[PDB]
Amino acid sequence: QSACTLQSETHPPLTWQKCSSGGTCTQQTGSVVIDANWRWTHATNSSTNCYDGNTWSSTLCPDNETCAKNCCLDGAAYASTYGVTTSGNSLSIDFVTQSAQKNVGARLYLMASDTTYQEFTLLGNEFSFDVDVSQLPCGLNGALYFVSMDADGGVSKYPTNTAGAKYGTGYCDSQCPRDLKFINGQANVEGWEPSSNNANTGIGGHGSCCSEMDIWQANSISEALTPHPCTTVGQEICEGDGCGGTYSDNRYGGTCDPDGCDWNPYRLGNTSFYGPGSSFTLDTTKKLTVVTQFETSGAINRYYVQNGVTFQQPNAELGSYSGNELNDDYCTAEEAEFGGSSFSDKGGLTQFKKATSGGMVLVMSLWDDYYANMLWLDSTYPTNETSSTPGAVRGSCSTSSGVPAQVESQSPNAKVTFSNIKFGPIGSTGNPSG
Amino acid sequence: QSACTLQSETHPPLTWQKCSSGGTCTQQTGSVVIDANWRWTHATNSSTNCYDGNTWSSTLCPDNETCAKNCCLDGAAYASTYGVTTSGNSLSIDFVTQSAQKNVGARLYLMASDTTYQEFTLLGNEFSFDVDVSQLPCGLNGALYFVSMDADGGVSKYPTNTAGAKYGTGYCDSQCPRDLKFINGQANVEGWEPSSNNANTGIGGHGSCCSEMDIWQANSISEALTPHPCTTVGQEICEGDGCGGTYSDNRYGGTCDPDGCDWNPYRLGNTSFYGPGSSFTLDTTKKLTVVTQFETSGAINRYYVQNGVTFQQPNAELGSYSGNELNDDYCTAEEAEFGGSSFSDKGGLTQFKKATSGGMVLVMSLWDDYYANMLWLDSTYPTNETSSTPGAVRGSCSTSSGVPAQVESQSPNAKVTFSNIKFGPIGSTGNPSG
Ligand SMILES: O[C@@H]1[C@@H](O)[C@H](O[C@@H]2CO[C@@H](O[C@@H]3CO[C@@H](O[C@@H]4CO[C@@H](O)[C@H](O)[C@H]4O)[C@H](O)[C@H]3O)[C@H](O)[C@H]2O)OC[C@H]1O
Ligand SMILES: O[C@@H]1[C@@H](O)[C@H](O[C@@H]2CO[C@@H](O[C@@H]3CO[C@@H](O[C@@H]4CO[C@@H](O)[C@H](O)[C@H]4O)[C@H](O)[C@H]3O)[C@H](O)[C@H]2O)OC[C@H]1O
Ligand SMILES: O=C[C@H](O)[C@@H](O)[C@@H](CO)O[C@@H]1OC[C@@H](O)[C@H](O)[C@H]1O
Ligand SMILES: O=C[C@H](O)[C@@H](O)[C@@H](CO)O[C@@H]1OC[C@@H](O)[C@H](O)[C@H]1O
Ligand SMILES: *[C@@H]1O[C@H](CO)[C@@H](O)[C@H](O)[C@H]1NC(C)=O
Ligand SMILES: *[C@@H]1O[C@H](CO)[C@@H](O)[C@H](O)[C@H]1NC(C)=O
Ligand SMILES: [Co+2]
Repeated sequence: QSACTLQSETHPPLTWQKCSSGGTCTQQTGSVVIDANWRWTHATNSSTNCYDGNTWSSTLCPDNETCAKNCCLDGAAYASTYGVTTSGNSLSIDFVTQSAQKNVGARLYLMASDTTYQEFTLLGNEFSFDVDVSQLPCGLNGALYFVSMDADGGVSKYPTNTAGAKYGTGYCDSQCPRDLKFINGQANVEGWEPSSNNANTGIGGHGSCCSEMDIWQANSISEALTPHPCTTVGQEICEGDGCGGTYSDNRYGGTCDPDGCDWNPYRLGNTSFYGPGSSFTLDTTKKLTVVTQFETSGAINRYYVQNGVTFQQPNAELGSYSGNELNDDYCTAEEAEFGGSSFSDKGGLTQFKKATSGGMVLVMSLWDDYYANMLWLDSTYPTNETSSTPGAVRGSCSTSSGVPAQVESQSPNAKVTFSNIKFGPIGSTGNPSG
Repeated sequence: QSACTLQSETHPPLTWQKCSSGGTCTQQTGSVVIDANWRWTHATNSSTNCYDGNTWSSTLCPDNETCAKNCCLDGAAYASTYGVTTSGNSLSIDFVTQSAQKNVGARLYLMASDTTYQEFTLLGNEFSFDVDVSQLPCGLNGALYFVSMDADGGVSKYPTNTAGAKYGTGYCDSQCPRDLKFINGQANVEGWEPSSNNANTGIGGHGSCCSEMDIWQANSISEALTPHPCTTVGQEICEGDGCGGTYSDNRYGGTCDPDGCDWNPYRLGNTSFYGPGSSFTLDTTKKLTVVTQFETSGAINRYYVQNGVTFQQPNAELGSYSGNELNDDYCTAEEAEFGGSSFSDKGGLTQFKKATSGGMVLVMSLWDDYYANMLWLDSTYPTNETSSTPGAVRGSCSTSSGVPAQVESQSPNAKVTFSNIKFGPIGSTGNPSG
């Protein structure tokens, strides 16, 4: 797609700290951009929609190539349309925003310039942020994560994409998502099937795969840390059910691991660690700091800070594994005890290290789940299982929770706030901000 | 040996903090005891010495058994004889103390009661302490380390030792030291050879081996972190040159690894990290905090704090290894690049994990080196090598430094102060003291 300018595009600024082994941190100035899927897509020459509700214009978009030629992405009114605001080092995303139309959530990328994404090399480094999850009930996910996207959003590879990172193009993740409207500078109208339960979305014939580091998928009830390897590290198109992932009839046929090696303290047995109020180690009614360390071995370490008190990731015992580090032994024990082979089939932490050794783009999002109602994060899943099935229970939310239309109606003012991002060598991010 | 009471034995008190995963720390009250080798050893029935200068009474001690029957260890005047003092959570050790006689340094163990050593299970935990090394020049070593000693100092196994932990019996380490005067409830007079350069010491026919975790061997110039595995984890007697270690003609014949997998940031190439004054990352003219984390994988992580600024162990590149974690890959790369097979021959970090999974006793000492002048810690070693030999240079001290008689004459008021010991689960020791 190209870019149009019937609505101006001004990325909300966001600062963050880059820290050094020598003990100082210095402020960096970036901004955030909303993903292309949230945007108005219209004809280059008029205000006629190329995509409307959950279907495409059959005349503007008779095939993927003609559609991309005929159509552009336009600018975003971040606060009034999307409920996205920033102030200094803080970003807030509202759940439901009512303007001329209803908008649900947002997916945002950190920019290095008006036209390029910021790339972070995670290996050997740590990433710290503060989060307020107090306004996130069952069924919602405020997510902070990394994906192996191109810095230009795909422009250099696919010259029919001239919109680029400035318009939030080029997304990929470990689900090989097929709900994207443009992939590789072409539309995704071929094979499009409108969602049966979502007025605004559908599933197309192609998907967009890449490595995904889920630092944070969470609400006030549950939180998870999950690496997802793929056999191709960076962004790559896939076709139909060969994509695998959430959007395909077959979840596992493809190049990415859509399950990951997840660490959810509640799932692992510590049901007292994270939740609302003072009965929990970390009280989710209050802001908390989350620090994630990517050691050169490929293992991942985690600690939290709240009210100046530090907590390592809680210890877990699973099969022969005992510890608090997300390493080969954990991931192997997890597959053995909870089931599955997707993570190992895709090369596990060894393959994942290829992603963290390269650049990844920072994503911050707020979403509800039209496929599984977020039950995999905060409930019992699948819902017929009980607590006697190892790993079935992931949080205390009812298996009836998270119906999108219900949570959108009952909790439209839900929100997440991410702030005080700091990044640098392991051991450096707790030093004074600059 | 038995215990006598011509001089009273009052262990200087020392407090330390035990911290919990839940974020609180509580004060523990212990004390310190001086190692038996520093004590007066005399006949049970009189004040006649069993050991004097560097030789034994040939009448009281004609063989190891008769000697142990005839002889006792007596009490220690900690400050006036040994220059050992405590105050709250702080312990100081002076280098040379002049009383009726000259004393050099001390080796001390943390006690749980008047009659038992405190045992620490390191695996899954971290150990934090503060240290002032400002008064330690080239050739000296203020050491804080752990060894796999019995809690009773050997009494239960060797009933002819009735003195016990109260009199600092039962030492062992990864050198299988043969300078000990009593081992396994018998003297070490059989095969005794007085040191050619030390008026107070010698080498006997038996030695005392066990696993050794050198958290801290250091002065104002250099510091090293070193695990030493043994094929028998706990205390075990050895015979003659079969002992191996520093005290034997053959260094490597035995059950322990006397070299270890050492991590010295200077040796690894960062000559700016640790030293006196503001040209160094850590300024050794000032107190610093040293934190050492024993992850369940068997790897060891390290960070430092000075003036509220945190520094991870600096990154090192050695062969194919890159990182700041002391792990299997580091130790293997170290042997490949610097030479040697002792660490791996004895089972490496896997074998070492058997020590940290069990109890170990905390040792704090101050010493000069009558065998190699501490050159292995702070100089170029061996001394014919140059900086073109990988790993030869370990600090900036001259290869002429550390002659014991010289440093004892020039720097008798050298001292080390260890303080604010805190111990608990990984991630817990930076929380408020109780
Ligand atoms: O001037 C008017 C334009 O502003 C208006 O633009 C519309 C803005 O909203 C667009 O709908 C978005 C589409 O994305 C939805 O989010 C989905 C959530 O799940 C994700 O998996 C999925 O990928 C996302 O697509 C979002 O909730 C919703 O608001 C709409 O399509 C635009 O047309 O158009 C009319 C102009 O007059
Ligand atoms: O009442 C008098 C007693 O106090 C006096 O006791 C003497 C106290 O000093 C003893 O000499 C010690 C022996 O250990 C030396 O340290 C060595 C350092 O290197 C280590 O490897 C080695 O293992 C240690 O042994 C220490 O510097 C030195 O002071 C002496 O043997 C006692 O006799 O005895 C006379 C009474 O009248
Ligand atoms: O691991 C989770 C999964 O691979 C990703 O698809 C997930 C990460 O949070 O991404 C969200 O997918 C749904 C979409 O609505 C939202 O914008 C994404 O952040
Ligand atoms: O790793 C070093 C070696 O294995 C140990 O012998 C060393 C640890 O610092 O121990 C010292 O050995 C010499 C003695 O004079 C001193 O008391 C010990 O702490
Ligand atoms: C030494 O280590 C410190 C702390 O990691 C680092 O800041 C410094 O750049 C390093 N210097 C060299 C020369 O490697
Ligand atoms: C949960 O984790 C916290 C922090 O490590 C710990 O203090 C607490 O004892 C754990 N509780 C349970 C039930 O495992
Ligand atoms: Co590790």
